[PDB]
Amino acid sequence: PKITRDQVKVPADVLADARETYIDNYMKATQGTGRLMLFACDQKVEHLNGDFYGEGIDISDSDPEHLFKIADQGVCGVMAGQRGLIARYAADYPNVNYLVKMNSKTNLVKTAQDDPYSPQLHDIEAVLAMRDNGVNVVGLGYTLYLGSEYEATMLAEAGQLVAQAHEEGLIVVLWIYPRGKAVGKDEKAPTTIAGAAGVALCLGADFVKVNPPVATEDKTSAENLAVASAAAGRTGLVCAGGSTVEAKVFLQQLHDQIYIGGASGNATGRNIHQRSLDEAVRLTKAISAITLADYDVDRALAVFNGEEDFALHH
Amino acid sequence: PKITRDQVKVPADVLADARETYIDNYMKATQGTGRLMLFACDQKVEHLNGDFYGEGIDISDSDPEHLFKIADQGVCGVMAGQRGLIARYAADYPNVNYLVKMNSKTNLVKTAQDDPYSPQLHDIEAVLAMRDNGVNVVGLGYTLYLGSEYEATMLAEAGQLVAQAHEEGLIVVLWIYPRGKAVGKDEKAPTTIAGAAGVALCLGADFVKVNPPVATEDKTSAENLAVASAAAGRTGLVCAGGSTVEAKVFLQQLHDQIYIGGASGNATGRNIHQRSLDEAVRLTKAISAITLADYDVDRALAVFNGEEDFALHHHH
Amino acid sequence: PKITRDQVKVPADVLADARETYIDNYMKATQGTGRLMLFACDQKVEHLNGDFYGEGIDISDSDPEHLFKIADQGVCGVMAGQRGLIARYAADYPNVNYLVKMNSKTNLVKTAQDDPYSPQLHDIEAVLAMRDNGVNVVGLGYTLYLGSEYEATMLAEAGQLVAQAHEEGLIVVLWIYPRGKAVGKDEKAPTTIAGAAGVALCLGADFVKVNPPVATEDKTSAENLAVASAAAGRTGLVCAGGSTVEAKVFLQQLHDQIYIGGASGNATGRNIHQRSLDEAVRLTKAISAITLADYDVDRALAVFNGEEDFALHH
Amino acid sequence: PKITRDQVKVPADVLADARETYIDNYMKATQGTGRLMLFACDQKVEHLNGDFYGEGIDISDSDPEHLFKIADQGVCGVMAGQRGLIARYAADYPNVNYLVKMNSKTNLVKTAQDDPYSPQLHDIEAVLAMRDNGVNVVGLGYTLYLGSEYEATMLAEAGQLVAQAHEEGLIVVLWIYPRGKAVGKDEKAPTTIAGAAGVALCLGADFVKVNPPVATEDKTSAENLAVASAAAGRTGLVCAGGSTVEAKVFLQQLHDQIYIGGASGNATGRNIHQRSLDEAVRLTKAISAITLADYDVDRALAVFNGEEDFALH
Amino acid sequence: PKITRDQVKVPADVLADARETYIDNYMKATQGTGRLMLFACDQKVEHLNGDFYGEGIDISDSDPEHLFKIADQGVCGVMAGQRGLIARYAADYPNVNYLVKMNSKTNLVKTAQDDPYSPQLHDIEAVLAMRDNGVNVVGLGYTLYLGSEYEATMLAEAGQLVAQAHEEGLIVVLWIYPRGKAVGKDEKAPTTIAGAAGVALCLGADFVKVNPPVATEDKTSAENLAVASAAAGRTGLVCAGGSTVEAKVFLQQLHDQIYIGGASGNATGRNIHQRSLDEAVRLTKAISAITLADYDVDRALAVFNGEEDFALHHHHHH
Repeated sequence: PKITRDQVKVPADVLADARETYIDNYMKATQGTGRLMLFACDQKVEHLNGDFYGEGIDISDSDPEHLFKIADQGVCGVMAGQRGLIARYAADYPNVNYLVKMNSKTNLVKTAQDDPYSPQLHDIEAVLAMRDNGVNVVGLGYTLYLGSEYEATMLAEAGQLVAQAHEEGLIVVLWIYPRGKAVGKDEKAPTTIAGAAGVALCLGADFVKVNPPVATEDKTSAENLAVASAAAGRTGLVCAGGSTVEAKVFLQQLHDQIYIGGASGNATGRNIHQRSLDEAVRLTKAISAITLADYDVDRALAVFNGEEDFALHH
Repeated sequence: PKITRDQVKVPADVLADARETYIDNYMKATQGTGRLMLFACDQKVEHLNGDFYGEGIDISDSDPEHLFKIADQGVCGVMAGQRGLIARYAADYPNVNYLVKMNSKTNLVKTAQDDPYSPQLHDIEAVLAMRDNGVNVVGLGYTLYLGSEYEATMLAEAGQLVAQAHEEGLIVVLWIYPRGKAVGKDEKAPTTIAGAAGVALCLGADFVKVNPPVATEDKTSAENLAVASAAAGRTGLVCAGGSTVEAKVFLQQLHDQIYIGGASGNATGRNIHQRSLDEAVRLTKAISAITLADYDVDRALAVFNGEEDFALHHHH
Repeated sequence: PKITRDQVKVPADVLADARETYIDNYMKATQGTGRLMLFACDQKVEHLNGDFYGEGIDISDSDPEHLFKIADQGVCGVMAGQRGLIARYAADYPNVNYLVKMNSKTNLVKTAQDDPYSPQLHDIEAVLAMRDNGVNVVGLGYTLYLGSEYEATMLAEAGQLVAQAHEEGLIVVLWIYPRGKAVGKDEKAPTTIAGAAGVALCLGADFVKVNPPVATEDKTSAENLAVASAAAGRTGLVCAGGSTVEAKVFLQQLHDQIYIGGASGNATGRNIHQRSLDEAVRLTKAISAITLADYDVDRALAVFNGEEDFALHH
Repeated sequence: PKITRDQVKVPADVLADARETYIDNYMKATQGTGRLMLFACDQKVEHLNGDFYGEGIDISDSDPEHLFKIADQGVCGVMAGQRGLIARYAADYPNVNYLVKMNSKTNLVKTAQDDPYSPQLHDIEAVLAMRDNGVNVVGLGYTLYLGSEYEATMLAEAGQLVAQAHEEGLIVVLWIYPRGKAVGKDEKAPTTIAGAAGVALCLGADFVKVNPPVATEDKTSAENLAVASAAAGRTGLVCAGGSTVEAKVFLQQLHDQIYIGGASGNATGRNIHQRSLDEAVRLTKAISAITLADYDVDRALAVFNGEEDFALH
Repeated sequence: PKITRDQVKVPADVLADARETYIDNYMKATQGTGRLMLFACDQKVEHLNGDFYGEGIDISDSDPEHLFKIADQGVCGVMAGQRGLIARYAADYPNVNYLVKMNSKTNLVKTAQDDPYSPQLHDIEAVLAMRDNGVNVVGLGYTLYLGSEYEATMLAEAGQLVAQAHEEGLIVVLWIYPRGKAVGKDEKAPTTIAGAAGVALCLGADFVKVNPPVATEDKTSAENLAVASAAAGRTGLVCAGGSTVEAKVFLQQLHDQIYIGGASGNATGRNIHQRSLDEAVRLTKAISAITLADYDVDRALAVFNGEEDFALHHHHHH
């Protein structure tokens, strides 16, 4: 798609003096399309070194600079990573739209031992200082585990964060993953994903990242996602394709999520960075072709296979 | 009914420089009647998507803009919702009296697993900033689960919030639902509802939203509510009708709660928004007809059934 | 008794520019006698509606304004109530000495389920703003459950509160009720009450409200209380008479607590407010007669029965 | 012993503008000797009324004013008490060096029920305001229960407290009593006491109060204490003689703690205050004679019996 | 090795007006080499008096001034210790690069009883005040136990600390020891060590201190460490040699860790301070010779044995 500055709907918690900044950031993050292509680079904490070294993982992924190379050479809307990770590389990679992921936890403590809690790692002022030091921070990210016994803590953190972010004209993406004792088998039930989507709207987020819901007898995964996209209202819903599948199967999933599921984009992590730099760059281009330029699966697969190139300036 | 500005009892925690604002907000919230018709739109967190999509729920309710269309085209005192929900739509719906619901939780953790706790989602300054950016925020809302093992945290948050709200001349509605291990079967006992109403006054609330108490051998639900309205003193008690009954039964409950139970208004949520826009608008008009304009049940039912229209009698 | 401004002992934590305000408030609270007659109106939270409606309770008590009428038309030293309760009526009842009860809890969670904790409901600044809006706030109240597993939270709240109160020249009354798993059986042992009294001094309170200790083989309740009054040193101890006894027994209990037990006054709640307005007013006059003006039990009983009037000026 | 202002080692967290104040306070607290005689008056919270009324306790101890009379009439380095207790009496007892005990707990919850936690009762600003109102506050006290499940909370409180106190040129004494599930039988083991003393230094304390360690087969209590005094480095270690025992045995214990155990003084509570005023005052004089003036046990006992007097001049 | 000021990569969270200070501190800490020789003196809290008195520990280690004498007479990059410890001695030992260890806990509560938590002991402002009072504070240290049930608290303290330190131009060393019920036997698995190293980067640390990983069928300890050094990216990884091996084996471990494992330095505590002053000083010199001056194991061992002296080659960092 394509949008103008005037088409950006500025929420009422973005103050008058931050209005233009917010529009700048929304236009950057969505690359002037209204759609969010998110490259997720926050998994060094979440899964430790699991997604970065081992069987089936390209050796270049063992070096963190790999992520910044992909973001710089590939086509993405935003690169989402922890403040410190961005801090150590952004000087050499200034032409990326950075989304600072505000909280993180490891996966060492499993749900069965204790419900998940992912704490805000630092205040917003630390991000603002970095922005004021030349870093192109366009927004913030935060994860909520609804149904966790620690839900309250994350709700309180997330709610305050969205307010402060919009005060500064930063966009906000919430990862909402209902997880815990209470949730169990219902983790990817259609109602759970839809619930998650509605909560992000109520908190004031610009975008919400959810798991794709399971297919039911009644509906496909994408068809169930439509309910969640509706529930999120003026908050854009972004989803994920399976990390395990073929490149064409993956691109088909993303296409369905947008055109049948009503998603406003996607969030892709290990599926990109576990590949060699060349193949990873080609994948981001194929993903962005669907997400930002309305390419059908066939033409996107051509981009991935290197038969065609893709650039935003056309 | 009708009240004038001079009939508004300004409590002593509304400071001199916030007095006129408080009166403005009290008049707006009650539509110049002293009665509170509250349209509850906070349940997207509370019950996730359960109240907004599924069997018996109109397809229009799956879009959250439905709620703002109802508040704007219907007749309500206030629309109560989370800060973020209001933020995303308020610019396109400016002519609504907003009550910002300060806390929320999901219903995923049941009481049997752990006692309930609903945390304040952000500071009051976030709401004030939104107000100063042109949003018609008239007051704040907050839920307390008395008898929860987490009661103390909610008492501390609510107490401070009432003081800060009145400092700014905003009205405060407290939802008080005693819930927990300790409460159980006594959730809707007359003594419990009365206890809840009394606590809200001590915290300094302008209004308290409680469950209707169960009927006993000696007294009806509405008759038992009278004890709670009394306990609340100068804090107005608002109640709710059954979400499950027929429209006439619902409107009778509301009438009885006011005229027998001594309620100063009502809070209605899913009973409104689960209906199509037209029928939802008609229901807000029927409710407001009773609450704001003293309509008989019969005449209110005619508004619900579309036989008569309803608009506000006086504007201030 | 009778005291002058010069006889008021100003503690060292009352700052220089707050000295006169502290003296004003001490003279008001003690009605120029040094003795504290406290009318407790904080039980709408503590016991919910149990103390205000039901059998043996006058129908007028179901309306909260009843409490303010009693305080206005009766004779009291201070009326103790929550900030919010006071806020709703004080404009219509300005000529009362208000003591703002800073913390409260309900009685729904029993000790056997979990140890008690009563949280500070707001900051002191909220009380100060109400004072500066013309409410005659002479002091603050706070409850500590010593021996509770939540003891530490209340000790930290109380200690800070006393310091800030005296900084502003407000008086402080601490309710100290040892309660919890650890206490149980010993709630009203002489040593428990004496311990409670001593702690209030160490926190720096002007007055401490305790339960009366049980009688022992060796000593009467009042005799056991003498040990607690001694332990409290320059902090005045106040106590309560039995809730369910005859008015003459009750007044004899208060007299004993003062003259045998060394109490500096009393705190009475439901015994007063559960009565009809006229009888409630007479009881406050009878209590104040003993506490403030040194009446014997007979003459005070005569005041209760309406054979004699009582007022402070004369 | 005797020290001059120049001999006071000012730690580097005492800021330039607080330097002279710190020296003033160190000289006051140690009475110009470098040794700390601490009179402990904080037990009204710690053990409720148990140390102040009952069998074997003099009747005068039931009135809290007893504590201040002793502090003023006897000879002490500092009087350690809660802020509130000091607030109610200090106006009538201005010539005492006050140490404000910043945290307290009661003894109602035993270790077996739950591990101990003693919370900071108020901010430091509260003490500073009292100081600026003319109260002679020379420093602060704080208790840590290492090995408690609540250890972390007390470490965070104590660490910040030391920094702020030195910023204001106040001295800091830390009570360190390892206590909890994890400690149990090891409460007064030589390694435990030495561990405690080392932690105080790491937090930046000027002095540390510990229990004396038990005797072992190889070493006496006092001999075991030397290890702790060494571990404490430039933090002075103060100890305690056996609670309300014989005056001679008590003074002999304190003497051994200093000259064999390497202690920099003592912290005494109920052994002093549970006595009648006169005898309490004489005991403070006897304790001070050993701690401040290097008296042997025999001459300190003479002071206790009133056969000799003892003063700072 | 040797680096110049221009070769120091200044992260983007070090603000414009803190940049020169940050470089000053990075140059001081690494002695102008880019390598970190860290002398750890924080174990008086961590292990109580266990590392400082007892069998096989020199009697001089029972006096804490021992640590400052070693730091002053030996050759070290930074001396890491608690704020209080540093405060009591720093005036008499001004010519040391101090790293203030921000958190500490005792070892009294074992994992089996409760997962570990080491709390921040005071605010950063306390350290800043000391720096402005003349103490040569070059950086801060903090320990995180990943996989502990208290992981969240430490993540939050550490993240905020890194941001604040860099705002002030201070370097940051994170000790990251995954520890807890959830970790157990996996404490020193190669993947665990690599995970820990990667987290330190994400928080924004300048250096990360980890345990050496165990050897596996496939790889030696040092070969396994290479994966962790890679995961840490632009955060320098520092490791440790065994405390109970012979001096030669110890110095060989450190050498392997650098040249095979990709370490940017080392952290050594009790192996130094449990020795007599003279021997301790000689060991720091041996370690620093490998770490800062690229010595072979054999020539470093000669320094340890007192056959040769060792001093720094370059002092362009004043």
